[PDB]
Amino acid sequence: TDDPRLLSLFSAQREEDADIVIIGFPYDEGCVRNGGRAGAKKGPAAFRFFLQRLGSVNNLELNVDASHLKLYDAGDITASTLEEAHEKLESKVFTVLARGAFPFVIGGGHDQSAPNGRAMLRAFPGDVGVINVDSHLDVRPPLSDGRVHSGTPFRQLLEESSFSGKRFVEFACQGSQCGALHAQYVRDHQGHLMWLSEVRKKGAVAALEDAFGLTGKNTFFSFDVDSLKSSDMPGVSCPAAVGLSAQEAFDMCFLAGKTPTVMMMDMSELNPLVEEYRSPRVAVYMFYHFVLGFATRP
Amino acid sequence: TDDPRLLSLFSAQREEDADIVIIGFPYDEGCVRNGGRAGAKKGPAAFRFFLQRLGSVNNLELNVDASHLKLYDAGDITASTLEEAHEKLESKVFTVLARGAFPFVIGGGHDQSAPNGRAMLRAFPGDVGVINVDSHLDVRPPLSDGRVHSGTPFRQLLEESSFSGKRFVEFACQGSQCGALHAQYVRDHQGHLMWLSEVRKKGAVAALEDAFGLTGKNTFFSFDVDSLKSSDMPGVSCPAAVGLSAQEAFDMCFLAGKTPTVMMMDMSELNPLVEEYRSPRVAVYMFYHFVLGFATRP
Amino acid sequence: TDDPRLLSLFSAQREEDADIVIIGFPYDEGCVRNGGRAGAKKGPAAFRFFLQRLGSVNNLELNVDASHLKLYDAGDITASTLEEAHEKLESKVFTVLARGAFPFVIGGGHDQSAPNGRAMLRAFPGDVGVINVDSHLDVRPPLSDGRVHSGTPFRQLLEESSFSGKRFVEFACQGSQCGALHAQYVRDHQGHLMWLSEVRKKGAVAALEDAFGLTGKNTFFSFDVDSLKSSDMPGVSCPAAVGLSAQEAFDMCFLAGKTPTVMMMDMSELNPLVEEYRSPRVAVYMFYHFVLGFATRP
Ligand SMILES: [Mn+2]
Ligand SMILES: [Mn+2]
Ligand SMILES: [Mn+2]
Ligand SMILES: [Mn+2]
Ligand SMILES: [Mn+2]
Ligand SMILES: [Mn+2]
Repeated sequence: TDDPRLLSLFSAQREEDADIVIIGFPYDEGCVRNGGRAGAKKGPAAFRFFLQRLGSVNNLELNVDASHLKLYDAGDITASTLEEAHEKLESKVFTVLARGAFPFVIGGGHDQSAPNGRAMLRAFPGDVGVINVDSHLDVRPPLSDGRVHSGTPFRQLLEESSFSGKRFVEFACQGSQCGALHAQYVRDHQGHLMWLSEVRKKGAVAALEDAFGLTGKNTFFSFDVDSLKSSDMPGVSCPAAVGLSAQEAFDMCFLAGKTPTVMMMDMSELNPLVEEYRSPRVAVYMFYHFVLGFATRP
Repeated sequence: TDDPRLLSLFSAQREEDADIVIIGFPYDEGCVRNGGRAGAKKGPAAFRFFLQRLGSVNNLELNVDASHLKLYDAGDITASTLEEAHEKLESKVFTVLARGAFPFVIGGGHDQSAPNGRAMLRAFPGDVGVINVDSHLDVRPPLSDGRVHSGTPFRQLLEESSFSGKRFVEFACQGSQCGALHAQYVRDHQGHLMWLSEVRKKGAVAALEDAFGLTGKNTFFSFDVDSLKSSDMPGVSCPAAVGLSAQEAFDMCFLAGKTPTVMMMDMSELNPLVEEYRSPRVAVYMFYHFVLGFATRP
Repeated sequence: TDDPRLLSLFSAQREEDADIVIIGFPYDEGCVRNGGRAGAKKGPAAFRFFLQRLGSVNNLELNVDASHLKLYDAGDITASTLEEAHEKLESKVFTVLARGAFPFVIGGGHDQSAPNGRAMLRAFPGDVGVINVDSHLDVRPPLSDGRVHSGTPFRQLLEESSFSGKRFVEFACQGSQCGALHAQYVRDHQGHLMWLSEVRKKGAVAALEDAFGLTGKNTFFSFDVDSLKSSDMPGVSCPAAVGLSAQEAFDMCFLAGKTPTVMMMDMSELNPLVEEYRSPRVAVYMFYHFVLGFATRP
């Protein structure tokens, strides 16, 4: 009515006409394999519910009007197996990238970041950066019989010959939850560990600016919502005791939105089975702040 | 026993003998009409439950003894319809005001602020100020067939010929939740928008002091508890992702209590159906801090 | 596997070989007597569940490796009555103390602090300090017929002829929840009240350093988890509206761990019946930070 919100930006009767394309990845098998609580497969549905409801397109507090932006919802990736789902996701994200549009993928388990990253490495050969905003490092080895999971995505991206580890940042990781062997693996690959305490000392936005300085061009902004403290964000498989505040997350997403080198974003681990109302709202508000930032891109 | 609390201040065998009169407004129809989650009609009952239990009358941390104050509970406004409830509420609040006592009204939906404001405009003709502490602006148009709701109260107060909009402050409003047309309406009426980010930058108490400077004499302190972050205050119809902390709310209520130009207060949107224990406790602690501040008035 | 955590430190096939001994006190009768919500008797079980799961032994964010430490779980104190449970607890804690090891007692209600303190007063005659980290003072009188409870433990320790009250600190107590008569009793005994607002002004670690300066040698670090804000720590009998953050608690426990004069610790009021997942995790992370600090002791 007299209060236009995100829903209103879905004007693009055709996908190729949209600045931003939302893709859903409703799988949590990766999570279960990594010993996590099931439920993240309901993330895309919960995200969509509040997507229809939240976020003033013209925000007079930040003074950003996102009216001119065109969003499109490409629906969910559908497949018979997780492994087939990954392939279709990678293929889909690539095509959006290839024609210069911005894919935003709502999961679902963090395993989605492997295919998403692969789509990046193909769209921008030898020139990709990646930041993982996560309380965890997610460079865990695969299952004994080779199966991937919510904890392996950045092991398989660091194993990519075309990817420079100097351009990988683990952001807001927590020492109480990250093993020395996994930190060692990241650092040995020249990756950067920006611990939660360091982010908090610098300020989250300032720290993220530093991170983006390291990631450089063609950055994949990968956000695991279990990097947020569970007081603000309880609805995840691995709820954090300490972590980023909702405001820090909003501010970070806004920065990512305005940063022209950020070429795609995913958001993983939203788990409506754990908490179904407050948390999906935070997730949608995070995307909302990204949208506002993106609205300021030249 | 050896630990006197708020309950003990209810010594006034007669209402006219009390410094502060609590009035309950157990209605949430306004909320439902504004598309909100039902439940706020249980606010007064939940507030009363903890009112019997909380708040040391002599607080050695703040060094304020509220022993001398007399409180009285006038019970709930009872009526057959919301619209009749409003009239009785306005009439009741006026009489408390007219004899120089302080009415505190616990709701219930924020629609109560319309009658409460009217009672103010009558008690202090042409000389009223009003602050709305709210994540939302609440200047929404009425329903298509004229019905009021939890989102219209300040549209109907700004429409009052005796009220100066230069003396209206929307405090801790959130740009992600406030439409440009509603901000426009407030500003066009010379009202003041103090966004959450501005309150946080200044500090909540300092910002509230600034607000009171603008509201001036005969201020109505209207508090929508959905201005608090839902980590602290989950039990409301529209839970906030970001917002005021419990401590900021306590500090603000204490300031309002000590500020002699603050002539009445209401508290709206408490919803025990959403969360029944933590949230009513916060509401009672907010009133408690107001009481302590009031105890320091000359 | 390739990620060793607290569980791995339980190598000591014999108790006397451990640096730190965990003792469980699964009783909440003290709580119920003090008018509290039952459930804290499940604390030790919930604490143990996450003890098996959390806390990287080598923490690269703090740069502390706790690999060298040996922990042992002595199980629960078992008895037919609360009063017999207290005696066995005191006896057990004393023996651990007497041979120079560190007892950590997970409750259970805060009444455990009476026997724990007595074990201290015996192990270090006339030379004990005590800090109570608690939103409440816990110097309440016994029941009319003499029965103790979760609110009396520090009344019975201040009544100890061998204990100097100048070396007792009530840390992070809240004026809204502490009666003037109880504050009076503490101060009259030369005890120190460090209100939450003062702790927050100074910073929690700095304030705790000050407290330890007052407690001196042979300090008993007694932590009531209801000193934490219920946004972070909801699973307690008396949830706090405001209070210490999880991070402040972690930081405080780390300091206690590294402070050589801290000779034992207890943790009380964890109530899985109120909230069963987030809160026990916080409790285990608190112990985890203590362990890390202890790992740095000369
Ligand atoms: Mn994670
Ligand atoms: Mn992850
Ligand atoms: Mn509101
Ligand atoms: Mn409102
Ligand atoms: Mn306590
Ligand atoms: Mn206690």
